[PDB]
Order: sequence, then C-alpha cells, then structure tokens
Amino acid sequence: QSALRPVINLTGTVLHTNLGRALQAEAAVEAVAQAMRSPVTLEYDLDRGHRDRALAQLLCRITGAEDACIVNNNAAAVLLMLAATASGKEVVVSRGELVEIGGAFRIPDVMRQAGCTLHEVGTTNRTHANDYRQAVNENTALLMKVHTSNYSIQGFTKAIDEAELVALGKELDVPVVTDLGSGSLVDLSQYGLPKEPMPQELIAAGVSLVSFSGDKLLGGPQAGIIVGKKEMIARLQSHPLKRALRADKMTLAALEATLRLYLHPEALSEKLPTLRLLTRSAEVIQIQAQRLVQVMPCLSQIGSGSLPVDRLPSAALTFTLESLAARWRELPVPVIGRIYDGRLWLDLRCLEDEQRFLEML
Amino acid sequence: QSALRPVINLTGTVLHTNLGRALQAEAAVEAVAQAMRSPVTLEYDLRGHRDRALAQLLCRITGAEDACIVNNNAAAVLLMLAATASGKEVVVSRGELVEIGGAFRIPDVMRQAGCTLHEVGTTNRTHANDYRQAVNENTALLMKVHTSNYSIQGFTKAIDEAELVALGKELDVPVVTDLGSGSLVDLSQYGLPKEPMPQELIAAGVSLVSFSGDKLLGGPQAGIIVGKKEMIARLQSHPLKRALRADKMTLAALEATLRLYLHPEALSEKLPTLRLLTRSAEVIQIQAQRLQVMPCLSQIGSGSLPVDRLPSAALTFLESLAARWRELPVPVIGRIYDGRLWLDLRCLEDEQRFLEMLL
Repeated sequence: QSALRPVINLTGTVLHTNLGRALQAEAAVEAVAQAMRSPVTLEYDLDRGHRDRALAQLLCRITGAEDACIVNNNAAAVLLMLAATASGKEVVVSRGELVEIGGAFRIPDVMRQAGCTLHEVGTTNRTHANDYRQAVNENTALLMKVHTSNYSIQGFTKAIDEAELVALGKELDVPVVTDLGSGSLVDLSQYGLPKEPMPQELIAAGVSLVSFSGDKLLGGPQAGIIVGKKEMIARLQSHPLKRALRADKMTLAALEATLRLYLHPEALSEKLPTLRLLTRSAEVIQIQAQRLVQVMPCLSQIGSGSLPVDRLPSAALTFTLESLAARWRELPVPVIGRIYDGRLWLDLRCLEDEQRFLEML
Repeated sequence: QSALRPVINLTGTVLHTNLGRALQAEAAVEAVAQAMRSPVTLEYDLRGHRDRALAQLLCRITGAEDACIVNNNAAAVLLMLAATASGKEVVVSRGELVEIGGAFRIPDVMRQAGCTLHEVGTTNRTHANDYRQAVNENTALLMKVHTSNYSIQGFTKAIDEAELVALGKELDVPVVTDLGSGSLVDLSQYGLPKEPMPQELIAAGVSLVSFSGDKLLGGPQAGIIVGKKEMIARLQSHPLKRALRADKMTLAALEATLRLYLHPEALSEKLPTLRLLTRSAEVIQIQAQRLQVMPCLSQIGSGSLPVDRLPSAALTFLESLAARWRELPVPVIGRIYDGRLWLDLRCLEDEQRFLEMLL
C-alpha cells in the first residue's frame, strides 16, 4: 500500500493541514478525471490564449475583481505578489500581522525571498493608522494586510481595517494588498459558523490585490488565487517567477469545478464536502455515534483557515491507549483519533461512510 | 472640589488605569501619613541609600540579590535598558513588542533608552532558534516582555523564561524580563487566573525582573527591578536614576504594602485589591438585592487580560443619567451596554455613601 493512502479523519479537525485539508466535491473529481483522461484546451484558446482566462472570468463573476492569477499555493501567491509588485522596495506591515503558518511559511522570510524590505509598524497588539502613515515614503511600494488566519490576539488590541488602509493608500498614492489566506467565498455566519473575511468585501473596499488559498475554506484544490486590479495582475503574469509557479491542468480543472459550485449557493451546503462536514448538525452525529465505548459531547476544530478554537459541538465515542492508536494506524485505511482528557476519542463529525468505517473496527 | 475627587468605581474594572489603578491598604495609608507628617530616615542610615531596607524586604519576598525602585515600570524598563544595554542590541520576540495604555510602547521605549531592538520569530510563533540566531557580539540582553494586557490565542508558540535563561547561559548573554503586573502571590489559590510571579522568574535564573507596584501588587505607582547585585548596582549608578528615583511617600506605601505579603493568611483581607478581587458573588448579589439586579461579569483590571472573567451582580437602570451622575461631588461611573446602564457592585465597599448619593 502507498503512503498516500485514504485515512478516516476522526480527530475532529475537518481541514487537517497534514491530511490534505479540504476534500473536493464530486464535480471537481469528475472534472479532474475528465482532464486527466482526455486532452484539454489548457493553453489553446478556441476563439494563442492564456492558461487561466476562464478561471479569471469565473473569479471576476464571483468576487468582483478585474483580473485573477492562479499559482501553486498561497505561499507562492504571496511570493509572486511581493516579487512582482514590491521588488527592491519597502512593504509596510503591522507588527501584529507578521504571521507564521504551519512552520514553513513566515511573512518576514517571504519578504526576504521576494526581494522586498519589510517595514514593521505599530506593536503586536495595538497598531494605529498613524503607524502606517509615518512609514510611507518614496521607497514604499505596498501597504500589506495579512489576515491572521491561525491566530487571534485578544485583550487590549487595535487593528486598522482594510477600508481605512485603502483610504490611506489612496491619499498617499500607495497600493494596498491583502494576504487573506483562508479565502472563504461565502458568509459563514449564514451557516452558524464564525464569520471570516471574504475576497468580495476586500475587492469592494478597494484592495489592489487579494491572495487566498484554494484548499482552505474554499473547499477546492491546493491553489493560490490572487484577484484584483488588471494592471497589478498583468504585472504578476508577466513576472519570470510565474512560469515556475503556474498551475497544473488538474489544479485548474478542480478549481474551476469548485468555483462553479459557488454559482448555485442553494446546493452549496450539499455539493461542497467542506461545508457539508462543517454544517453537519450535532443531532445526526449523536444518532450515528449511538448507533455505532461511550458516547459523549465533544468539540470539533474547523481546521485550516479558521482559528484553532473548537467552536463546534459534536458527539464522539471514546475507548477507555497508545498501543490501540498504534494498532489503528496500521490498518489498510488508518483510523486516527485523538488522545484527549486521558481517553481515545473518535470524533464522528467527518465520518461520512459508516458502512466502510465499521469494517476496520 | 478638585479634579482628583473620589469616584465610586462601579464599572466592574477593579484596577482601572484611569482611576488610580490599585487602592492602597490601611497600613499603607498610615505609613504614608506618618512619613508625610514627620521627618523620616530617607537617606540617613542609623549615609545609607534611599531604598536599602525596601530592597531587603524585596529580597525576603521574591528571593533576588538586590532591588532598585523608580518612578514606574516604564521608568524601570527605560533605566534597565539604558544601564544594561545602551548602544547594544536587545533580542525581543516579535510577539512581545507590547503597547500598554497608549503612551508605553516597547519599540519606542527601546529607541529612547539608546538600545537597538532586535526582533525575532513571528507574531504568534517564536522558536528558541530565533533567539539563538540573533545573538551576536553586539547583543546585550534577551528581553522577555510579559503581555499583560493581551493574549495571542490559536497557533502560537512562546519560549519560556527557563529555556531563554539556559540559552543565555550557553551564549553568555543575560536575560531580563519586563513582567509588568508583578503579582507576588499565586492568584490560582483564590480562584483567579494565575499570573507569572517575580519569585518564579528569579528562581528560574532571570538576571533582572521589572514590575509595577500599582497593578496586581496593590501598592503605589512604583517600578521595582529585582535581580543580580551587579546589574542592580549598574542601575543605581546610572545618571538616569536620579531623575527616576522614588519619593518618600512612594517608599513608605511600598514598604507598608510589601509587609502585608509577609502575612499571607490575612492578605486576602488587608489588601484592598485582593479583597475586591476575591469578593464572593453571593455577597454582591445580596447587596444588590438590598439596594433590577442581574448577573454580570467584572474585569480584573490592569496587569491581567481585559476579559469579563469574574462573576458578579449588577444593578441596572440613559446617557443623560450618566452625565448627571458625573456632576456629583462623589461621581458614580457605570457602563452603557445593551441599551442599559449597569453598575457593578463588586468594587463598592461603602454602601451607605453610595445609597445616600444616588437617592
């Protein structure tokens, strides 16, 4: 058996960064299979033709931006954005937005790689608009707002919103870019989940470029999507780095099929596996746990793109340890649970097929 | 009536930074009055230094070799940086560059103190290798700042003081700490959130620890630096110290407050800050009923996380009412929330005056 084997994610973290993040929809799977099995017009426009013009039009329809650019991932998106829009110049970032994701991604390190100069303003908790204003000079190329997707600072805090920073950049003739990261395309508060900033809101507020992932709250493939001004995007596409960061035909097919799900929001909670697992009701989980060793309430973390706070009720079955987990990790379809509160918990929020799962245990 | 008139703090914030922060004990008041009325041996050893006996008291309580006392903890940090790291780099985590109140800001304080701020790691996740890579021949300190007014939650990582002390010992670089809150007792014993103590930092091997005296300590506005005798002697000999030296009222209040910590069992009663913090919710409910009344939540105040953590009971009654109350000789300050005016009764100790004044 290969190491890329299926695994039943019962840890309660739906968007596990180490387990492939978001599961893709059946439409995305079918589009990917069709693109793999048969030749597709990747860079051959029937009407030469660019690689992601259809994707750019779809993203213009959804978010409302002028143009779009697709790269390997959001780390590549930030790298390309900084290298093509702020190379050799300063970038002003709040001292409380210098984010680290996972461990391999660090904003100061990305600025070092991209050839920019990181200008840090304000403090970790309190950043004021005057801190941004005092740092803008002739060498400043961007005002960068990074969305702290994996952490939140609580207490005595102050952050300048994107509208204020866009107004300040318009006054000082400095573009404002955003590393949104999570890239939730719908209002999560409608589904009872915590609200996250949307690319539509940032695009409407006047942000020149907004970069977000595709495997996070978007529910698609690993991709880095940069949407915004036509001039800025055209700068990105013409950069020498883009050839290294361009997106595969499987990635483009999955991304387009996923984005077409957002054109019919009524079925979005059903067609999108990420949303279906996130908005799964707790009563159904309780019933499934009882049907399938004690069942008690647990809390499930959303995963990547959202704050690691659990914030989601669920029901889990517990085994009342280390050797049991080791034995479970050796199955043809490994079952990963969590050693929480001295017990082995199997959160049943992400268990979609009970018939298959019950065979291994 | 002056602008420093008494005010009945019913906002639920016990340690209101804009309202004098911590209230002082009766022993502190008596010692202050005694030093106020009569001459005291401020610099006359029965010459001796200004704060030798108070440094002895701090050594007894915390366990440090020596101690220095300045105007406030902002002055403590400024003097520490200007006397131990002037002209040299200081390594501070990128997630500890803190702003307190609005006038105190770590990068600006380091700029004023003549040091070079070296920022390591990221805002949420700082590793020990980030500290290690920044240490060079120009590095003078590894500074750990306690984020007293905020907490970063989520995917985070902070290097504790023990690891940093070990790293500095390996690299021959001293480690200092801007503790700030300066809680001298384990608050978890009273059901309150635990906060780092100067005793723990001094035991762990931190060269210098600076904390306030009006925060969780419950004394006067003072900046107390405790640590190694050599670095303290560097602080006391700095030109800045003369500008930052502490008043005789400050020293009297600080000693009378610190002497309460030598009698821990009565500390929950003789310390007004602790007495208001450990006040039971049932008594507040009874007092509110005697004086609508519904549950509310109260903040600890300065030095702790600004979160409505402590259960309490509030009396509710809008903006014109607050404006009329602010005209009173003994003003009553409440909070406007949910279209209602709330008075938290956790911090109310004299119900007779408040009842007479409201009626």
